[PDB]
Amino acid sequence: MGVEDEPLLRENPRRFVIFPIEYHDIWQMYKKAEASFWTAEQVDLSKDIQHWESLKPEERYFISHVLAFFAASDGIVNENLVERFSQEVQITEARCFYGFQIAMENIHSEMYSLLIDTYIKDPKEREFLFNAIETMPCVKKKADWALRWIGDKEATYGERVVAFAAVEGIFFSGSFASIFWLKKRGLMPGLTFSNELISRDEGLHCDFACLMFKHLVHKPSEERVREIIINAVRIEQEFLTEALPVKLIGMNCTLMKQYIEFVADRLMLELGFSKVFRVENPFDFM
Amino acid sequence: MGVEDEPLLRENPRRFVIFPIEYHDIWQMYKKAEASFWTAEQVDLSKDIQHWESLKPEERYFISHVLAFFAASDGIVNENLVERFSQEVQITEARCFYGFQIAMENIHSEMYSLLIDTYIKDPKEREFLFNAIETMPCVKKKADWALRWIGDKEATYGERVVAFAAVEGIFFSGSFASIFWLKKRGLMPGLTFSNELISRDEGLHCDFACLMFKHLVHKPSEERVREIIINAVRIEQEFLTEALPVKLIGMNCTLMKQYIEFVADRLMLELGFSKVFRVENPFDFM
Ligand SMILES: [Fe+3]
Ligand SMILES: [Fe+3]
Ligand SMILES: [Mg+2]
Ligand SMILES: [Mg+2]
Repeated sequence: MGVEDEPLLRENPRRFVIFPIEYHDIWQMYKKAEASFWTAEQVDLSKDIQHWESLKPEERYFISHVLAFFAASDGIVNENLVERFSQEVQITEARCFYGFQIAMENIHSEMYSLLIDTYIKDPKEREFLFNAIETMPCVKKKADWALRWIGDKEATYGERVVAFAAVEGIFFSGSFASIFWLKKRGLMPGLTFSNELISRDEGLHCDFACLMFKHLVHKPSEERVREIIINAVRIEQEFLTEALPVKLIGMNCTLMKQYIEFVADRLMLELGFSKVFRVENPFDFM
Repeated sequence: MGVEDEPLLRENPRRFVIFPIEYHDIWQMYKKAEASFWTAEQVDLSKDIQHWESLKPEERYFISHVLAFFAASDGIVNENLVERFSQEVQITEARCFYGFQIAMENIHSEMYSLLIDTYIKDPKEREFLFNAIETMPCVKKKADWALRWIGDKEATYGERVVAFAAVEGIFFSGSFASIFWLKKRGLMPGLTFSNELISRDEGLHCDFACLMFKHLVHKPSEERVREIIINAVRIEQEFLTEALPVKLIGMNCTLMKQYIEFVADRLMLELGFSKVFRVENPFDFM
């Protein structure tokens, strides 16, 4: 207590023995992840350049910045997995999932950097984008938020898994929606296809967070989860309307705000709680 | 002094930023690991049972004990990567390699456990084999040796990388050769095919170890490495001639002893050192 009372977190002397499977729900999530393995090299980028050059300058600006934000945020997610989640969780089934998630984050990061390298030849612009955590004010709020949760020496796994579900599910939702908006406009097949793989993968990662949360005996209160989630929505809404505005690609900022709230509601429910915002999904393409 | 002198181990604020790649040799090994991804589901075991039943009882004893040894050892390798190597190495390229190695070790353990479950239906025998670390004296020597290197608070990364190259390269070499002997004999295509995949991967994991060792500034002495490698050799030789004799599957115990020495020599050369034993490879099928 609290930890020796937690089956996910307590001493498992069989942690590195794989069989037999005890947690079938957790294990099938791992098999799902494993069965959808893909590499950056599988994405065909050979038709993207022509589409990229035809875009308006501010569209290229928005897209390059979303790419830089994704590439940077993956490393933070990865950091948390490597230093915290994969270490503290003791059941084999989740250890397998988290090990495969780490591998997939590296692939996601590579994919985003390949996209950057393909669209942007200027080495100074590349470096600017690769070092977005330092060079880009817009990503700072999100990046710092996620990083606080890694160094938080007091917050429970229950709270931290919620926080990273908000990272992978809320902090990414506006940017995913943006790339899907571009698909509606028939632009950049490489970008839009890779976007389908990564958002699927990220959805699975949030699904897994909720599954872990469910197996906790001592969950944080609804009030506590509410304040993490709302806080995250606010940061995301600001990111998308002020810091890096979605009108740069022709999107309605007001509907985007509503969508972030739809997303957070779906996550709240998946976590076994009640909706916070009670709004519908404005986007038919999501 | 002590470690801010080591490019592989010193502070890297770009640790979780993927691009640009700067250690191209290290990165190419990761791309090689990634390109050879496979899963247990790809290996067809349906044509092995008839061969399995045709064997002498001491052959089934041998194989199931080899399988149990491999499953147990994988989790120790895995533990080391999760708790030590993937944490302490700071270059992005190696962290990507090690992260992918962890995922592959989990696929290795699953493969071995699936082989056990497929060949052995008796629930009590399965549990005896899965708990090989506690239940099987033949594996104790190897398990404790490897485990000591994880617990060793004072040995350098340079020593430990060698120690785990000995684990994946020497402790596994006799068993891999055993399965290749079964291939020569035309027995159990599922086992022998999975064995091709896994020994290849383990070979790569050893190559990677030598690559990291090479990139160290403060290497251990040739004398000190000889000591680790010679020790590993004798443990493996005892394993295969006394604890679980390869005679049980028709192999010559003296030629096997020689094979281990040849493997160790190859590793010593790969580490930038001199041969120790100067013996030829007795096995034409290796
Ligand atoms: Fe993710
Ligand atoms: Fe290995
Ligand atoms: Mg277990
Ligand atoms: Mg880096």
